[PDB]
Amino acid sequence: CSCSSLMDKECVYFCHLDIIW
Amino acid sequence: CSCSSLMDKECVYFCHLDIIW
Repeated sequence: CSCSSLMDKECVYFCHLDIIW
Repeated sequence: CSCSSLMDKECVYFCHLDIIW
């Protein structure tokens, strides 16, 4: 995923899925 | 977690973690 600088209004529903969970 | 009716502005950073991942 690309990220919204330190999780914010747009980073996980996406990211803390396959990186680490 | 409690949820924001079908994921929205508030349901995963939290939920698609320990339920299913």
